[PDB]
Amino acid sequence: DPYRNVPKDMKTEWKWGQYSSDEPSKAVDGDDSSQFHSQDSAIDKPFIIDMQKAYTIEKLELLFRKNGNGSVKRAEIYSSLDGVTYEKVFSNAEGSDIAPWATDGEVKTINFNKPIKVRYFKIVTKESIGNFLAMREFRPYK
Ligand SMILES: [Ca+2]
Ligand SMILES: [Mg+2]
Repeated sequence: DPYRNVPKDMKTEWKWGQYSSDEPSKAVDGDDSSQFHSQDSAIDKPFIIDMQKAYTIEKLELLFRKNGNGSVKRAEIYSSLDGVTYEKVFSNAEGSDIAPWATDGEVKTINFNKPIKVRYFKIVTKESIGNFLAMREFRPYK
């Protein structure tokens, strides 16, 4: 299956509430239709995914809401082994050389130039429709 190398039983950490039933766990439930949707502005707030174990990750796929509140245009992504010290591994924030994402609901892929040993990912929304984060799926690949 195409997702054989996506870690199972990822856990999430979000401290600022959800909209309706769109809970943080729905960003990593393997269902492209279900989503996390923040209750309020997610700008500069960390959405953390704990893979439970360190893996050498080769790429990320992110899937956001299509054309509505929470569709992400720009974000920074950080990685950590210990959950304290994070290093930036991706940015399409203003000033970077990477274009903002279209709000088209299609998979956004980040292919790492070399695999990175990581346990935790932190996603920091920098620009999004309505300032929310609405993330249908986050998939790191071993
Ligand atoms: Ca989902
Ligand atoms: Mg690997």
